Formats: sequence, structure tokens, C-alpha cells
Amino acid sequence: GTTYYVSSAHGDDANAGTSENAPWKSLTKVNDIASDLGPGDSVLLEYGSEFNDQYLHIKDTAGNADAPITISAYGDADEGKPVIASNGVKGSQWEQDYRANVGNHKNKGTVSTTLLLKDVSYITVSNLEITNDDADVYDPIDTWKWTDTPDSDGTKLDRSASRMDRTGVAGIAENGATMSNVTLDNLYIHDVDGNIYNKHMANGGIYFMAHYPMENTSAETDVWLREHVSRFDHVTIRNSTVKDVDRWGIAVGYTAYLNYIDANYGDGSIDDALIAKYGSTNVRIENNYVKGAGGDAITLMYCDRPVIEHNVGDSVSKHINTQDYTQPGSYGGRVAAGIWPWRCKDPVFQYNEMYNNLNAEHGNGDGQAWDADYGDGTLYQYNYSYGNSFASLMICNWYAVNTTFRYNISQNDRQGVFDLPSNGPGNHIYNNTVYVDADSQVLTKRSNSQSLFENNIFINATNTKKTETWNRGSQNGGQTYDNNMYVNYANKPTSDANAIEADDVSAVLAGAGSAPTSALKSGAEHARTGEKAAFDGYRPVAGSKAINAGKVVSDLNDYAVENDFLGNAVKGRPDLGAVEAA
Ligand SMILES: CC(=O)N[C@@H]1[C@@H](O[C@@H]2O[C@H](CO)[C@H](O)[C@H](O)[C@H]2O)[C@@H](O)[C@@H](CO)O[C@H]1O
Ligand SMILES: [Ca+2]
Ligand SMILES: [Ca+2]
Repeated sequence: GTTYYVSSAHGDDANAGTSENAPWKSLTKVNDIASDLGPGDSVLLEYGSEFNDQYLHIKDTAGNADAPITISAYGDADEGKPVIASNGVKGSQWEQDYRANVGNHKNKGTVSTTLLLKDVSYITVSNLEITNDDADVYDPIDTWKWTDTPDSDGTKLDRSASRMDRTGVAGIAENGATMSNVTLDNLYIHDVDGNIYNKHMANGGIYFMAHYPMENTSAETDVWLREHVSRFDHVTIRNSTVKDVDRWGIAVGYTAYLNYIDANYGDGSIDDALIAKYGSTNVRIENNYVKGAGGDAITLMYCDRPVIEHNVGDSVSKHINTQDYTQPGSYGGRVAAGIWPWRCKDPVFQYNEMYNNLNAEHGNGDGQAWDADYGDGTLYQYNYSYGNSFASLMICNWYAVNTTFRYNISQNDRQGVFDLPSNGPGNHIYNNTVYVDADSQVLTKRSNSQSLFENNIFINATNTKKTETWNRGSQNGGQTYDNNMYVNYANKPTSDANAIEADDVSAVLAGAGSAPTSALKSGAEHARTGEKAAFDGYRPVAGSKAINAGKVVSDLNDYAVENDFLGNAVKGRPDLGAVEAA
């Protein structure tokens, strides 16, 4: 196929694209033929290019497995990624309509979008910087702090509830058919000043969503919509930084087809066929950095077996507070968690890091790193949480079930490591190493529900043998413990007749508490091995009453144990906590 070229300083729209010598000036000419691309076609923007009050929309087209369509950059990276900056002009705006009720949320209206991919399959977007900046909204995360008075620091927000929604990248399936093999690589999406409140408009750094193509008006429409489903397959977002956005950081899969998925909640478990038909399959979220979202960092919605891995979340829920979240209406949502799933089936979050989820002190009713929310089979394993304002993990309400949370490290997470408010049964916390300071404890004050702790290292990182509340409530069999190491505590649970008490954390681990306090400047995950390994602190020491003292464990939700936090194999007698020792 063909390849067109663009340069904001050269080009001249009266050119021809096709060759690097002869490019276009603006994206006007690219909008014009986007919809006629094109398996093996490509469009490329020269590093250093700055396209203001501009946008790229692209509708109803495809490559194929042989050859994707490709949107990207060309020649001498050390120039600046090419910047697309819509500034939410009229031309970026389109009319979003789920064409179905999807909860107490705005589900229809005008949305500004810098890069829209509306039913485009077999495409790959690359090495692009994307803004959707209001000049009249300024509140950067790098400099953010809590103030007695709103906007008293040279910052300014539009707290209007009817503020227009804005996306960096929106991905939209509304033809009653699969959108597939879409790929976002690199991308620096930042300063996307959307609506502070709206959870399910295309409002945030990157949002992928599905709509009914028609509103469901009759028996005959219902017959049709059951079998013709807008949905995603083989979506992959990776190596990207989403920073300073409102509201969501990265969201994929919210679908009008939840009117089918959530038809029979009861018991809480999610049928495979149902999620595969109506939901979104082969979703990968990979090696990204989310910093300073207004709300949640990363979320997978209505996804069949997604893979969320090697991502870094940092300092989100920036606008989830009483100063900024002033006009919630009847919608609520003054509430956010870090990296989590919503009505997914057997997802896997792994090798991720989550720092400093904000404002649980200032009106964020959540504030956790992780949230096994409604849905089934959630898997968190090999994740590090640090310094979050309210817990490492929540397991949320009646229809959150069958969670496994394992070989993870919580460090200085605050107001309790484990939040269990009325969650459903089947959850298994095991083999995690939790460092619990004087701002925290093991369980949140509001916990009252099921979990089964086994093979964990619970560490009292205060200056006194603590008498802890290990049990609040008895909903779905309350919290039961067996085979856990308790360090520097004055007690244990009345329900762990196989306890392993220890007295000093220095005789148990190499250097507890010394894991990182902030994401790396880059946004990358921390090294776990080699010169720069930043988790060595949590390796047991020669002679730890933690070596070989875990019982072999029958993961309640049929998940095969495989390796520890650091990834070395776990065979034989499992070493207590999340690390094994060479
Ligand atoms: C059960 C519950 O209320 N859970 C909260 C989550 O809320 C749901 O979020 C989904 C998002 O797809 C949708 O908006 C639904 O209508 C909401 O109830 C969510 O807010 C989560 C993260 O902060 O917290 C839970 O308390
Ligand atoms: Ca701005
Ligand atoms: Ca402020």
C-alpha cells in the first residue's frame, strides 16, 4: 500500500504526500482520506511537528493481519515527538451516544477528541504526543498539593458539571460489530482537560467504549442486538504516558451491551460465553505510566481475560476531593481507585506498581491501589503498592467474588492494607508481604467480610508490639487465617492455630521498608534484578523462620501457583510471604 507524510513547518497542503521529500502541512488532508485507508497504508508525521487546533478522526475502515494501517512518526527522534493539540476546537468534537442506559451517568453528549478511532480495525498508532488542553484549566500533578483554599496556588479549574467531555484517544465501536487488532504504542497523552465528574463519556487520556448502533425499541431490535455486538478484540495499549488528564487515565471496555451482561447478577459469578460474546477479548494493557489523572488510573471494564502488566500508576484521584468535586449531581463518583477491573472475568494484574493514590483524607471514599470490584476471578500477583491514601486492596461489595491477591508487596499503605466492605465469598489473600506503619493497620475500620489469609508476612512497622484488630464482622465467613507469619505483634488471630510469631523484622528479611517511595522519573517499572533491583529489602535472610514455613496452598479459585514476586519459581514448600530467597 501507500504512505503519506506530514510536517507542520514544511509540507504545503497543495503537495501530494506519498514521499518524504514531498509531505503535507496540516492534518486536514489526512482527515479527508483516513476513511479510505487501507491495509498496508501508513501516515507519518515528522518528529518536531506541532499541529495546533488540530485532530485526527478516522472512521469505518481496516487493515488486515498481513498489513495494518499505521499512524506514526518518521526520521530523527531527538526532535520532539510530533504533537497533535486539538485544544478542543469544534472540529475535534463528535456526538457520543451509547443508545442505551448504562447506569447513573451521562451517556450522551458532545465530546472533544484529539485522536478518535471509530470502528477502525487492524491499525497501529505510534510515537505521537497528544493534548486536549484548555488554557483556562491549569493544575499540574508535579506541583500539586492540598490547600486550605481552592485554586490558591496559581491553579484554576472548571468545576462545572456540564463541562464538555474530552479525550486524548477515544476508541469507539458502534456498528454492532467487533473492532479488532488496534494498537497504541508510545504516545504521550497529557493535559486532557475533560469533565471532572463523568465516568463513562470518552473523557480522559485514553477511553475505549462500545455503543448499540441503534436504540433498542422493540422485540425485533432486541433479537438483532443480542447477535450483533459492538465490542473490542486484540486491543493493546503499551509504552505510553498518560499525565494530567480529566477524568479517567486509561479505560477500556465499558459497553452498552451490559444490558445483557448484567441481566442476571445473582451469585456474582460471570458465565464465560456471556463475557466472550458481549464483552471485549484479548485486551492487553502494558508497560504504561499513568500520573495525575483526575480520577482512576487504569480500568478494565466488561473484559474477558484481560492482561494488565508492567504498568506504573502514580498520584491519581487528583480531583477526587471536596474542594474540586463540587457538583456531583445525582451521579456520585467522588470515588477512585488505582489499577483495577470492573465486571471482568478472570483478569490478571501483574508486575505493576501503584504510588500515592490521593485524597482519601479529603473526600475520596476509596483511595486504594487495587480494587477487585464487581466481577469474577480477579487476579493480582507480583504487584507493589506504596503510600496510597486508603489501603492496598479493596474487595468491593456483594458481587466482587473469587479474588486471588498473591505474591504482592504493600509498603506504607495507609488506613489499613485490606479493605473488605461486604465483599462476596471465594477470596484468597496469600503469600503477600505487607509493611504496616503507624498510619495503618491490617484491616480498614469498615471491613466486615470474607477473606482467607495464608502464608502472608504481616509486619508491624511501629515501635511497640501491637495488639491488632484482626477481625471485624462475619459476613460470608469473615476473615479466617491460617499459616501466617506475624512480626513484632503482641498477638495473633484467634483463628490461626498454625501461627509463626517472630519478634524482630531484621532476623526475618534483608531490609524491609526500603522499597521505592515514588515512580522513577521515566515512568518505568523499577528493576527487580541486577544492579538496580529495588525490592531486595524483602528477600528473606539466611535463617529466616520465613523459609520453608508456608503450607502448600490450594488456591480457592483454581489458580496454579507458579512464581514469587521476583518471578523465580516456587516449587516445594512455599517460603512465607512474597519472596523466596536465592
Ligand atoms: C460497587 C461499587 O459501588 N463500587 C465502586 C465502583 O463504582 C462503579 O464503577 C463502575 C465503573 O465501570 C460504574 O460507574 C458503576 O456504575 C459504579 O458503581 C468504583 O467507583 C470504584 C472505584 O472508585 O469504587 C467502588 O466503591
Ligand atoms: Ca490546561
Ligand atoms: Ca487545588
